[PDB]
Amino acid sequence: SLFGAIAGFIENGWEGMIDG
Repeated sequence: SLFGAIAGFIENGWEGMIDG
């Protein structure tokens, strides 16, 4: 899903971007 394309990026790349 588009939500998948959102959240599934976050499910790795989130933690380098928390301070956003």
